[PDB]
Amino acid sequence: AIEVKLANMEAEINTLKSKLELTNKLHAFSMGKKSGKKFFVTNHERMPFSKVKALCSELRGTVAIPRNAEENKAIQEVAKTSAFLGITDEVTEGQFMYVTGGRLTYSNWKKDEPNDHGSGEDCVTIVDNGLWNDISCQASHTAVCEFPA
Amino acid sequence: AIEVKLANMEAEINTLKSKLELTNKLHAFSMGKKSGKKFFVTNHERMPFSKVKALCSELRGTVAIPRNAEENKAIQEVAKTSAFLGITDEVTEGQFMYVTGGRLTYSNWKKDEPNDHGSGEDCVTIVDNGLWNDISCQASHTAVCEFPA
Amino acid sequence: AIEVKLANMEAEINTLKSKLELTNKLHAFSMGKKSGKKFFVTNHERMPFSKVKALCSELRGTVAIPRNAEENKAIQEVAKTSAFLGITDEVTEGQFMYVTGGRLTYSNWKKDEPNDHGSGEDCVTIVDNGLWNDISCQASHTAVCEFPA
Ligand SMILES: CO[C@H]1O[C@H](CO)[C@@H](O)[C@H](O)[C@@H]1O
Ligand SMILES: CO[C@H]1O[C@H](CO)[C@@H](O)[C@H](O)[C@@H]1O
Ligand SMILES: CO[C@H]1O[C@H](CO)[C@@H](O)[C@H](O)[C@@H]1O
Ligand SMILES: [Ca+2]
Ligand SMILES: [Ca+2]
Ligand SMILES: [Ca+2]
Ligand SMILES: [Ca+2]
Ligand SMILES: [Ca+2]
Ligand SMILES: [Ca+2]
Ligand SMILES: [Ca+2]
Ligand SMILES: [Ca+2]
Ligand SMILES: [Ca+2]
Ligand SMILES: [Ca+2]
Ligand SMILES: [Cl-]
Ligand SMILES: [Cl-]
Ligand SMILES: [Cl-]
Repeated sequence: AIEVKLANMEAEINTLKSKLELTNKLHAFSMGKKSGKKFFVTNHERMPFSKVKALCSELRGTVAIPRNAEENKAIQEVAKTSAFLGITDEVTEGQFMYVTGGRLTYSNWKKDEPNDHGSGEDCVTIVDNGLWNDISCQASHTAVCEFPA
Repeated sequence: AIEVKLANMEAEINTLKSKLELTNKLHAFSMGKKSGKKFFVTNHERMPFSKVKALCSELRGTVAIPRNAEENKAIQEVAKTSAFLGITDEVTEGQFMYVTGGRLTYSNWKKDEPNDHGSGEDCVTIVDNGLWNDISCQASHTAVCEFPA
Repeated sequence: AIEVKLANMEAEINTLKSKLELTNKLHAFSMGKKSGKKFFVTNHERMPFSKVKALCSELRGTVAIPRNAEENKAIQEVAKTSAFLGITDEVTEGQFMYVTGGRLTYSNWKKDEPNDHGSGEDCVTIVDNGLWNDISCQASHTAVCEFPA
């Protein structure tokens, strides 16, 4: 019994792992995930940057980061409104970095942005035009998470 | 060996349980669930109240119940059309109670409602503009389920 | 006690099987599955027929097949654009068969179709008004999968 039941449960476990992978694939498909493309998702809720980060972290994803013009448009279409991007200059003013680490490679700043306006702006939002504007991390904008291709 | 294999499998099971909970979270998020708010969802199918209760129960949820104006609006946006709410006055006429227990607190009745029209109306539907109208439990309306915050 | 841990493991696994089944039911419900009806899903991606077949098969479904007018309307709403159906006359020119086996019965051909136009057309797309047109399997149309009732 013992060894047999143990061997059976290993098979039951592997079977459940396969089924759950399948469920995840179907869910990504249903949410618009395109072959070989990373995918962005939103619950359409607007909140402070720190809350977006914590929320995407729970889902094992990251705050949406467009690495090129295609991903930038993709994020725009998903959000439908202003949304925080996974980019800030919180560590060194004027120097924007990805929350996943590293200096910017692609950017689509609105004219004369980023400007750290008034009391200060260390976060970034993609606006209803695809362009970027640095804004207060305390302001509430749409939460858009990103998952791997 | 045996004790080690069993321990390693108990660890795989724990990881799998966490992954499934993550799948449930991502799904709810993708379907619009707001932080600290109940999750309302519909398949857009109209059916009698008895069936809506059976369906939500099978999904381990319950028929949608608006506890306040905010939830009422959230349910309205999800339903899109007339939908049953988890409220009835089957016990004492005029005394509406939640299907999960307790007396009705918040309400958003339409002018001249509830009227227990004709042979009687002991169920409730959220209709145009989010107002409420009591209706026969045998009539078919949209099935909207709620899941905890 | 080895046997006590094994019995708990069995209970943990069964609880997980039940919870995954509920997650799948809730997802299908959230995607619009009507009671006792098969349901359709699309990621809105356009690709050649062989890829759509591969994708749906990997998700344990099949390329969508309208068996009647209701299902045809349901597929049309989901697709929003031209989409391949699980119907072809690849095996014997002129005789359309379901990819899962059997001769085509219900059909919704546009006037003057199917016509195996030019070098040939062995696949089928649901297009404008939900009518059908036979087209080259190499063309790229929206991927729509169907899952059992
Ligand atoms: C007044 O502040 C706002 O407008 C300026 C430009 O006018 C932006 O730079 C800033 O981030 C705010 O959105
Ligand atoms: C005729 O019955 C219907 O219309 C009245 C108001 O006109 C409602 O109160 C009732 O529930 C039914 O919807
Ligand atoms: C030119 O070919 C296109 O148009 C004809 C009818 O005009 C269809 O039958 C065919 O599949 C193509 O869509
Ligand atoms: Ca600063
Ligand atoms: Ca700054
Ligand atoms: Ca700015
Ligand atoms: Ca009554
Ligand atoms: Ca009544
Ligand atoms: Ca009434
Ligand atoms: Ca042929
Ligand atoms: Ca011809
Ligand atoms: Ca043909
Ligand atoms: Ca044709
Ligand atoms: Cl800031
Ligand atoms: Cl009634
Ligand atoms: Cl062909």
